[PDB]
This record gives sequence, C-alpha cells and structure tokens, in this order.
Amino acid sequence: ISLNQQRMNGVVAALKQSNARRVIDLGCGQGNLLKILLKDSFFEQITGVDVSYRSLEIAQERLDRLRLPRNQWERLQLIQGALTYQDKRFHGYDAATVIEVIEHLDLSRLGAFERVLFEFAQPKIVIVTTPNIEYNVKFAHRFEWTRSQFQNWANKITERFAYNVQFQPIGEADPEVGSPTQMAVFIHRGH
Ligand SMILES: Nc1ncnc2c1ncn2[C@@H]1O[C@H](CSCC[C@H](N)C(=O)O)[C@@H](O)[C@H]1O
Repeated sequence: ISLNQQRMNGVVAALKQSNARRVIDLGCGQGNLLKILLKDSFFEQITGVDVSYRSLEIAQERLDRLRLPRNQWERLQLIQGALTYQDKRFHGYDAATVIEVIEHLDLSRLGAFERVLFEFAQPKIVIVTTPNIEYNVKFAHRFEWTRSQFQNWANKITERFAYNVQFQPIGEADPEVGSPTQMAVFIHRGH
C-alpha cells in the first residue's frame, strides 16, 4: 500500500463510480496508470498522451510486459502531443485523468491546458491529483500546491466551465495538514 499505489487505486475507484469506461490519460508519463487500466477489462478504451517521446517509448515497453487476450490490446493507444493544443483526438471520452501533472505547468501553459481540457474536450468526468505541499513540509519538490491553492484553482474551474467539483484526499489525514495527495473529481453539469 505505497503512496503511488494509493493514488492509482483512488483514481481507478473514482473512474468506476462514474462508470467511465473510455479514458484518456493526459500527461501519461511512463504509463503507470495506463498499465492498470489496460489490465482491467472494465475499461473499454485506454489512451495515454504525453509530449515526451522518451516517456512514451518506456510506457509502451512496460505495457508490453503484460499478457492479455487479443481483443484487449486494441483498447490501447499512445499519442505524442502537448496538452496545451486542441487535438481532435481528445474528443469523445468518458473521462480524462490528469495525474500529478498540474504542478509542472507554468502560467503560460496552465491556462491553455484548462481550456483544452474543460472547454475543448469537455469530457463528462475529469480527475486531477496533485501533491499536498503542506504534508511534504511537515514530513520531509517544493513547487507543489497547498490545499488552499488547489481548491481555489478547482473552484475557479467550476466558475468558468460547466463543471462541479468534489474533493477526495487519497493519502491519510494528518489530521492537521490533510492527506499527502489531493484529488479533484470534476463532473460535467447536465444540460
Ligand atoms: N505540455 C505538456 N503536454 C503533454 N505532456 C506534458 C506536458 N507537460 C508535461 N507533460 C508530461 O506530464 C508528465 C508529468 S509526470 C507524469 C506521471 C504520470 N502521470 C504517472 O503515471 O505518475 C510527464 O510525462 C511530462 O512529460
């Protein structure tokens, strides 16, 4: 029950409760979450997106360490691309996951990513997790966000975009500085 494993379980759990079968992982990195989704037949489509070629090659590498039925491999798709660009391949998914990605975006990229995600793609579900820098300080990697910053960011999202947000920490209550990992589950409003 490591921290990362806690994050993944938390994300998979949120996807399932929303019955999000078709998922796109933005900033997929080495494919940690992609490996878990591909192995799980609950998911009907797994797509991972990253701007790094090195990371995508590695993702494909470990994803290949899996043994799966033939029809199961056709669910996977790897795409190189920046998250700040409106890619038509980002449409039609039940959910988009942005895991430990926001902290590594500067101002001239965060705003663009927000539109790409909450306006352009506009999936029904969006799961975002980021490190709680208030936990990393009390229990020692410092450009992370505070619980306040993260929650204001997310609330500001529901003010500009057609979404409502629910917070669900995945780590373990301090219970003074909250859990080590903050998660936000955005659900699109009905029309
Ligand atoms: N503008 C951008 N467009 C696409 N990917 C980006 C990006 N900026 C950063 N990334 C990617 O976002 C990832 C941040 S670390 C990702 C870890 C991964 N989510 C996990 O399974 O833990 C890296 O792969 C980085 O290359």
